[PDB]
Parts: sequence; structure tokens; C-alpha cells
Amino acid sequence: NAAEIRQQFAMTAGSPIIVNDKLERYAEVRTAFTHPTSFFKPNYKGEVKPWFLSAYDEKVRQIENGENGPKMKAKNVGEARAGRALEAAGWTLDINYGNIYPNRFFMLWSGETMTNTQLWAPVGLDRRPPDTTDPVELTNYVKFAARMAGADLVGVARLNRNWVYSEAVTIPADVPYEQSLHKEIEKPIVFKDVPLPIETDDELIIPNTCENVIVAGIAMNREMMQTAPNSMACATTAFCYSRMCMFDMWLCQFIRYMGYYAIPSCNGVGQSVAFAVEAGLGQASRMGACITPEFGPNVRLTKVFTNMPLVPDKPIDFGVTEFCETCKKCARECPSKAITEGPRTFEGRSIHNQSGKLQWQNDYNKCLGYWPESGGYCGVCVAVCPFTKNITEVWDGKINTYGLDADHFRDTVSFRKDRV
Amino acid sequence: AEKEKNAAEIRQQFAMTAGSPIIVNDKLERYAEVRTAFTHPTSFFKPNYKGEVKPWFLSAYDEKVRQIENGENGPKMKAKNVGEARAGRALEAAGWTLDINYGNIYPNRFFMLWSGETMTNTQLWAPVGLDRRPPDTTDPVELTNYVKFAARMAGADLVGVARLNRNWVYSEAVTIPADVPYEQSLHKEIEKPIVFKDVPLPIETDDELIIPNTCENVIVAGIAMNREMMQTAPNSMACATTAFCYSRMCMFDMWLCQFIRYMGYYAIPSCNGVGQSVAFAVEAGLGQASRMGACITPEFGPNVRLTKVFTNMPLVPDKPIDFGVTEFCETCKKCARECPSKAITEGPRTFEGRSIHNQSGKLQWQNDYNKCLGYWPESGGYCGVCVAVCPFTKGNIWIHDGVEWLIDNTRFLNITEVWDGKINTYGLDADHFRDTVSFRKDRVK
Ligand code: SF4
Ligand code: SF4
Ligand code: SF4
Ligand code: SF4
Repeated sequence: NAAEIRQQFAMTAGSPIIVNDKLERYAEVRTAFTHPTSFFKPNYKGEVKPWFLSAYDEKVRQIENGENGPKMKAKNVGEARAGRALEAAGWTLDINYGNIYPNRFFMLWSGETMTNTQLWAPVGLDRRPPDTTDPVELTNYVKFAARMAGADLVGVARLNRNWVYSEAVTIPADVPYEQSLHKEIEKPIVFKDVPLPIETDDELIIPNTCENVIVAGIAMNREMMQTAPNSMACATTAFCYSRMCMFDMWLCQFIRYMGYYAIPSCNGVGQSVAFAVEAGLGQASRMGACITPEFGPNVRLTKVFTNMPLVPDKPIDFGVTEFCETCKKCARECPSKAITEGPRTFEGRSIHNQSGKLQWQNDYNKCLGYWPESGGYCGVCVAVCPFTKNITEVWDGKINTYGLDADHFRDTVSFRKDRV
Repeated sequence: AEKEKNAAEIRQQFAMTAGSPIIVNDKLERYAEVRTAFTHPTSFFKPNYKGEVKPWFLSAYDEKVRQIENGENGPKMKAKNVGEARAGRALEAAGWTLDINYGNIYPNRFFMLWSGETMTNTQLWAPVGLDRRPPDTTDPVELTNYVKFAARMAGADLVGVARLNRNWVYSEAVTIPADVPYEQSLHKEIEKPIVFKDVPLPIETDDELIIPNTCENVIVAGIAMNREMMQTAPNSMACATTAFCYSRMCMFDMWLCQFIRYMGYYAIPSCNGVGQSVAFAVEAGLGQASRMGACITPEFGPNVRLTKVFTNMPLVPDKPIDFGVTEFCETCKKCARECPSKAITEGPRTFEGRSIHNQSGKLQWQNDYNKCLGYWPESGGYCGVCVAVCPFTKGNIWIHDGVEWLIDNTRFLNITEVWDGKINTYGLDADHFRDTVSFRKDRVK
């Protein structure tokens, strides 16, 4: 009974993230995916390329050699091909591995130009003032909508601006997709007294009225993630990124048609793990992920920012911090030794970490370096974590819609009493 | 003791020998898509509640607005308050986010591209060459297992394979010229023939949509709707589960087409376009046709949406299923009695279409689909009362008698609570989700 467990472990109100007076908002360019010190990696031939192009070279090499992963023979070349075809297809509704550019492509900050909004314009739902301002009813409505939109977990928190990127990585508005990767730029995210989210030439402007963040958990497939670092773990990762994108769009449209505004984000705008912890989805862990009672860390996160009045959820403590202090299994299994075996500190290990918050400090350039080597997105830490509990057998074995598991799907049933 | 329900056993018990179960005669011709009630000039226009004659969906918009202002969730159906009325229409409208003009029917436009070459995902992945490398698997048995696994990842609750029967492919599609932007699309619709020719890849010219003669197979997906919400038909929450499933259909088509392309084959998406989904679903064994005209499945009854993808990927066709729907529909008639427009016949099946909207030459129950569409502006939604009242839509129809499975004949003798009630991811129901579990023996024999 997940509803039992979650109420049993509810904390009193208040962000559980411990900060000091040195904490500053973090520039998105500093992540290992984007920072110039980490973006380039060698491929297996010794050629230095953007990390994902070197990883592509390893995927091709593996298919040619009939492998599903590094030193992991597939049943045959056909099976190797199928795993990479499934992975590539999963990313269909995602731009450049994460949808990070705000107010571009799928991540529009206004619904006005969307084909769906245009078709529905005669009804005027996005221009009519709200008919409901009660946060209790709105919380029930928007959480119901979030489940329809594909969230397996949903939570609400007040927006902590500490976790919003100081500056986003984006592209100029008129740059076509084919030039996007070569024309990424940095752009400040600022808060101002304005009626609606708006982007100028100089700034991404979030209204000061943007009170709340809605955080969704999108469950990955257990059998597929257990093949990490091989291709089927890459495929469940990929499919869930497209599920994230559809969730954001559906939910933003619902909120707009209720008379409020909504900012989608997927992997952009801010740090999902921090939002997820403050919204009570789970607890932060040694590997750096939000660990949930239902899925452990084997769940993806996305979030939507809104002025819709809502009731914040309570943070939860089910003992993850104390379990991680003695466990260290992810740190021992990590192929790049990226994950620390030491205690939590306020001091980042490198430019990629945000200093000023008490956390396990991991070396995320070491992690990214393993991705071209293995030809994937690893995930071994997620796979081995106790809270999460060959490839031919996966393809021949159990599956169900969206990779969900009917042995556990009852755990995410929801009634009004657990929504608000 | 009660035998634990087993959807795979049920499908195995009622499997037929190979062969299209649809009975046809010499009158059969391919059907021009413009003839559907949504598009034909005789049915496209409907009065609104003030008597003004408009495109059907604009007259229905007028009724949605009227209901919200009057605090109603449907025709004569009072909501708890105006905010609840508003919330149901906001959910319905949002559900349609990934669907163009109520069904994604224009082929090779917007989401329904016939080639992946211009897609942002294909461009990002181009260095791997998955869409240019020849197939590494040509064995239909392994391909069927691979593609059905992918189909489940892509959100299908049911998946089946049939050889493509061109009788159900539209003779001419409804589409728009390639230079027309979205905001003009509804004013610029045209017809364009769908033809089969000896070409290597699906291709569109100025004059024709060309499907290769190598396009052997159709993959049909069932996308389950939510039972609690459909039971509110014809009110707004039934409209919302309908809408959300159309966007699920779109995601399914794009995901699966990309998988098939990255396996070295071509793939044509369709959603509500290209051809007649119910006929493909019957031939792929998802279910049986019914009095209301829908495909009734063992797992969901007719409370399931359909989409399909066409491909040259070698595959193993599934067997059709006969679990007695025809004989139950012969005596049931509940959808005909409850239909608010009297669109559904109470008579026998014939080969003769009731009107231009029906394709003559196939043995089916002939329904008046102009009457159906006429109730949509009146009710401000997409009705669905027939789906809601069908006994097969109940979750509880199957019983085991110690020897075999059978249908319980006894089954044939508000919105606030929905918003406050049970829900789960994508509106799926964990009490029944085990019914769609799949292993290799389910996917290919
Ligand atoms: S994804 Fe792999 S390399 Fe990265 S931290 Fe986890 S185990 Fe280590
Ligand atoms: S593997 Fe152990 S130490 Fe690492 S995150 Fe999981 S519980 Fe914590
Ligand atoms: S309501 Fe009765 S007659 Fe109509 S489709 Fe269902 S079983 Fe057939
Ligand atoms: S949708 Fe409604 S009007 Fe149309 S056939 Fe079904 S019950 Fe009749």
C-alpha cells in the first residue's frame, strides 16, 4: 500500500535541503553535457568529437560486431541492431537529448501558437479568467490531469528559486533545428513583475506570481534498466524522455485552459531532483538521484511551473539518507568511479556541482566520459540500487503498455484522499 | 475456486483459421474518405442551438460554451458548479494536444509523415545510419516479436498484424496542399488519390499519394480508454478520455514508424486517415465487428481506440478471433435502443449501404452516421453512449466454467465522483492491467 507508506513517512512542512550562505543559482552551461571542459570526448578510434557523436561511433561499432554493449555479445547482429533501433525511436518527441532549450520546439512558454490552441480558440478557454481559485479543488483537478498525462507520481511544491538555473542554454528563436547544436547560447532566467511568462531578446522572464512547481515521476522499465549499461537500458531511458515531453505539453495545456499560465521544462529550466525532493516524491541519494518508495531511482522526472493556486505536498523521510550512509553499492559498481564513497559536504567536487547545499558530491565528468566508451547512457547506479528492486530474455520476456508492470501498477492508484 | 482471468487463454480459445472474416460481394469498391460524415458536404454542416448553420465542430463549440456558462457537464446535466464544468472542457481540450483537426487524417502532413527524413529525431540520429543501413533481420518471426515489443513500449494496449487488404484503404484521401500552413488548413482541404505502384519507398507527388506494391502488412494498435470516464457519455469526461487517446495514437504511430525505419524498412503512419481502422483491426484479430460498427475486443469491449501503421517489414499475420460477438449483437440491440440519435440499426446485416457514408459491398450492420454526427453539436461532445452502454465495455464479462471461457449472459439482460475517484497512469486500471501482459508466446507463434 503506497498511500499508507507515503503518509506514514510524511515530514513536517519545510524544504529538507540543507543550505549555507554560499549557495548561488547555477548556470545551466556548467552541466557536463554542455560545459566546454567536458563536452568533447574521444571515440574508440582516438578521434575527439562531441560526446554523443563519439558514442554514436561506438553504437555503430557494436552493431557491426554483434554486441549489445561494451564487451557484451548480442545473440546476433540482428538483435544488436534492434536494440539501437528501439533506443533511437524512443527519443522521437525529444530535442537534442533533453528538451533543455526553454520556449523552443516542444517547450513553448505560451500556448498561443500551438495547433491545438488554434483549433480550440473559438471556445476561449485560454482567455477566460479562472472559474476555480480554490487551491484544494485545483490540486485535485491538476493531479487527476497529471495522471491522465502519463505521470506515475505527481507532487506539488512552492517554487524554490535556488534550483532554477541562473542562465539557460538555448538557441536564437529563428535558428532552424539543423543549426541548433552549433548555435547554442546562454540566456538569463529572471523573475519580474509581469503578467505572463515572456522571452525578450535578452532574458527569459518568469513572473513573480509563478508560485508553484508540479513535479512528475515517469517510471522506467525494471527489466530493461537491469541491462545497464547495455542498449535496452538506453531504450527505456529514451522512451521516458518522450513521455516527459508529452506530459509537459498536455499538463501545460490543461493549466492554460483552466485560466492560468504554465511553463514546461523537461530537463531544462531548473534542477529536477531538488524540486522532486521538495514536492515529496522521494529523497536524495548517494548517486545523486531522487529515490522514490515506488520505483527507487528508476524513474524519470519532469516539472511544470505555474501561478495556479495549489496545496504543497509534504516532503517525505523513509530513511534513504541513513541507508545511503552505509550502503555505497552504486559507488562500488560505478564503471567510472564517479560516485563518492565519502560523506555529504557543501563543497562541490568540480564546476559541474552546485556548491552550498548538503549533498553527496559526485564527479559528473567521469560519468559522462563512460558514455562514449559504452555507447549508451549507462545507468548502472540506478540498476544496482536496492531501492530499484540477458537482453535476448528481455526481448522474449514480460512487457506491458509503456513498459509499466501490472505486478506493481496498483501502487500508483489514486483517489481524491491521496491527491489533496 | 475462481479461475484467475487469463486473456491469453481467451484469445487462444477463440482464434479462427486464417482468412479475412469480412464477407464481401461484387459491389465492393474502395471508399473515398471525403464521404465520411465529418467531411462530406451533406453532413459537415449542422445547426447550433440558436439555429445557425456552421461546421459541425463550431456548432459543438457553441454548446460547450453554453454549458460552461450554465454550469453543466453535458446536455441538461448540471455540474457541481461552473468551475467543474470548466475543468471537464479544459481536460478535453488539452487531451487533443498532439492531434491535428480531430483525427490526424491528412497523410504525409504534420505528425503523419510518410518518411522520417525531415524529423528532428532522424536528423539527430543520422550519423548512426540506422535508417540507411539495410535490414539485419528479415525473418518474419523475429521481426514480429521485435515490432510488437516496440508497440507495447509505444503505448499500445493491444497489437496485431494482418496482411494489408487494399479494400479498406481509402480510394482518395482528404488532405491539404503541401504549401498550406496550419491556420488555413480547414479552409483548404482537397482530395488526393492513394495509389499502389512499383516504387521503392512511399512517396507523394503533386497528383498522388503512392504506396509501394511491396507494402505487405498492417500493424494495428488498440489504445484503451478509461472506463469510468467513458461511462459519463455523452458528457464531458467521456470527451476527455477520447481526446487523450487520440494524442496517445499519434505518439504510437510516430514511435513505431521510427522503430521500423531504424530497422531498415519503411513505415506509413495514419491515425484516423489512410484507411478504415475497424476493418484492419478485425483482420488483425484484435476483435470482432459489432452492431454499433466498432471493433469489440475481449479486454476492453469497444472502449478502445485504434490506429495502424503500414509497412514492408516481413511479419507473421495474426489469426482473426470469433468469441461470439455477432450472435450477441443479433439479440442485444442495447446500443440501438440507447442511441440518442437513433443512428444504429435494429435490423440485420446487409451488403447495402444506408447512405453515402457507408461502404457498400461488405456484410455489416448499416448505421446512419449523419444522424450520429448531428447529435454531437446538440450534446457539445463526441457522444459515445453506444460504447458506454455496450455490455462488453463492462470489466466483468468473462467467466470460466471449469473447462473453458464464456461470456456471462446476465450482463445482457456522476462527474464529481469521477474527478474525486480512481485514476492511474494514462487512465489505465490496475484491476485489469494484467490482462495485457505480454510474453514472446503471446507475440508470435
Ligand atoms: S550512470 Fe554509470 S558512470 Fe554514471 S554515475 Fe551512474 S554508474 Fe557511474
Ligand atoms: S546504491 Fe546504496 S548508496 Fe547508492 S543510492 Fe542506492 S541505496 Fe544509496
Ligand atoms: S450494445 Fe449489444 S448490440 Fe450494441 S454493440 Fe454492444 S453487444 Fe452489440
Ligand atoms: S456516438 Fe452516440 S449518437 Fe453516435 S451512434 Fe453512438 S450512441 Fe448513437
